[PDB]
Amino acid sequence: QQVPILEKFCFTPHTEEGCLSERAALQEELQLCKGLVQALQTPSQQELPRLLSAACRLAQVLAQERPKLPEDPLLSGLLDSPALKACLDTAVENMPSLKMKVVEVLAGHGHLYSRIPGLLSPHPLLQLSYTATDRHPQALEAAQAELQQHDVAQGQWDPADPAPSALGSADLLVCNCAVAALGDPASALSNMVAALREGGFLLLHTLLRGHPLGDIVAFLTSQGILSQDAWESLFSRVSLRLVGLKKSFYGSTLFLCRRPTPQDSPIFLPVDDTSFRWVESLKGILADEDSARPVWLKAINCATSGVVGLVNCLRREPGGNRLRCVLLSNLSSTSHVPEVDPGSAELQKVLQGDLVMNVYRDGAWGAFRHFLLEEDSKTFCPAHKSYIIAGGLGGFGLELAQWLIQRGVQKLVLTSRSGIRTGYQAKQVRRWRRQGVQVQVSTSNISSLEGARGLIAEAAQLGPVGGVFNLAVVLRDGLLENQTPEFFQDVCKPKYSGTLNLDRVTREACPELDYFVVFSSVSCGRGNAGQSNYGFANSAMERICEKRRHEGLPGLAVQWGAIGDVGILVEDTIVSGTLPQRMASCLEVLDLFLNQPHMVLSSFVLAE
Ligand SMILES: NC(=O)C1=CN([C@@H]2O[C@H](COP(=O)(O)OP(=O)(O)OC[C@H]3O[C@@H](n4cnc5c(N)ncnc54)[C@H](OP(=O)(O)O)[C@@H]3O)[C@@H](O)[C@H]2O)C=CC1
Ligand SMILES: O=C(c1ccc(-c2nc3ccccc3o2)cc1)N1CCN(C(=O)C2(O)CC2)CC1
Repeated sequence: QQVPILEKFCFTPHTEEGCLSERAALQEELQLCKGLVQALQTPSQQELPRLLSAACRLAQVLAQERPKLPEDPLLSGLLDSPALKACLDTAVENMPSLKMKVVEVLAGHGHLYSRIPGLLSPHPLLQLSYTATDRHPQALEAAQAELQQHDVAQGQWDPADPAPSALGSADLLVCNCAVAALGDPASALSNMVAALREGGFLLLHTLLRGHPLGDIVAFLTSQGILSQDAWESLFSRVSLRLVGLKKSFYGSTLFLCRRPTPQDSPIFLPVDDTSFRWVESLKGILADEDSARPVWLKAINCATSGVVGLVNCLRREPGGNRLRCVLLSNLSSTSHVPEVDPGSAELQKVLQGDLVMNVYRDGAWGAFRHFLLEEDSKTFCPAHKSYIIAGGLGGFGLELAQWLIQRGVQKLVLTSRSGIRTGYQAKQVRRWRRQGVQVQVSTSNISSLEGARGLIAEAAQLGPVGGVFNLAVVLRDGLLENQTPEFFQDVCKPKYSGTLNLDRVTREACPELDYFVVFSSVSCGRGNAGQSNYGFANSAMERICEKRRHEGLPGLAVQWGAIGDVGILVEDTIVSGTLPQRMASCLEVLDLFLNQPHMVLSSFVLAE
């Protein structure tokens, strides 16, 4: 009995402020801590309140309680929040392989070993080597159980010194210096940079002077607590580029920085051409194995480009290391579209960061990130409305049909270019009809506007159209070297065209539509070698659903991992470290997912 990992997939600005606003417990604790300091000058059992309360009666006291202080909910707020995961997933996404070597500085008071390995462990392919270091062996003695549980190696490193050889060519260095003292920050950071490979990341958690929490801790302990400007000056000083910034409402901060790489001349390739002629171009560019020139796919003219899913798949193929993209994707027609031509300022910023994923949406640069879903109550359907499944005679289609009938659907149109071709398809339609369900098998093809209009018309004869579900798929798997514009056309027709055509027809003629649902893939969400065209097609549908939801229309894309029992995959097999999700699991997840306000959801099952 298997437990899927359920996530939302959300546009995430590189820069976020006001983080942890909604968290009333931190809002309350801060107000209390502000009073207790206001009292010294003139959540209450938590460490920083308890320490401030002990200071009101009266150096010795805090020295005892310093090892307990990092786990104060304000001090640890950003760490136990989606901001940490966003920063980590950004590093992983920018690795040349699925091996990340991580080194924690001053782990003793840092405690990032108790979060980072666990945040990354649910990833099926990622090979993590995490080393918790500190200046004294005594520093990490209390945590020895947690280090073993999380498979964390141990090291001795005072960041005042050069790093031990062992810890060199690190991919990511992490340091929670909320409580731990770097000493001379410029020296510390300088040594931390040298320990990184070129293009390696630094993730620093700290408190900002000029913000309530830093000023409170600053006042209490009287090098130390720096302003944002000082930190950002220090990053430039040691030649780091700030590529991500997460600020809590009380001035706790995650800085995501990157050591620059000597950049060869970039190749720009527009991937907006609806004929996919750019496929042949890209093939010739990546065919040159000699070339280490980075390849920048530009989607600037089409908000529904699937470039992101494309990139995820091509990064898994030979020469994939080289690939980056720019996507302009405003949900609002009122939003400014920035100029990103070679000379421009907006592009130079993107190039300096050199991130794989550069998505511009309604004023901010960011990327789509995955976040653990919250809830993890059975749905029911209006019995008078018609329900359309494109690809309805498929593996997942026949199960989705049954599942809709169990929830009160009496009016189904199942679309298929070739109609009933198996005895199972024949048996199921015949049984449902016997059961008094109106089941139309239609060859009307959503790939064209005509077919889509025909299909809605057919549905509308049964009852007003309540739901459309795009489960249509054509596969043309192969590495890019064996792809053609025609193969891309074939894979995109049922999904991109199909979803565009349904979008437009349901807008024009389905005012009673409750459900617009497309079945995307982990192949798009995470990437799969040999499926770049499928990556793109699924990614486009997701961009359509986001747009629809922004205008208040129904829109949900579901990124399924492998499906068991029925479907393409089936026609016990661990797949890229995942189990095919059993159909009973898929269907109870879909109940959860259908009554959810998020635009793109993900479900996959991890192999143990
Ligand atoms: N199975 C899996 O492991 C996974 C599936 N998914 C997604 O889930 C969905 C269901 O896949 P699954 O049931 O496995 O696949 P199947 O191949 O079993 O069924 C898909 C059906 O789509 C039909 N189809 C293709 N193009 C069109 C079109 N233009 N109009 C109407 N019908 C069309 C095909 O029939 P015909 O040839 O007669 O047109 C086929 O029967 C797909 O969107 C897929 O991408 C995602 C992740 C994993
Ligand atoms: O080979 C995989 C595969 C690839 C990668 C992963 C995976 N990578 C991850 C990274 C991080 C987190 C979770 C992750 O999961 C899981 C499975 N398939 C089969 C095909 N497939 C399809 O859709 C079809 O082509 C049949 C239609 C999708 C699944």
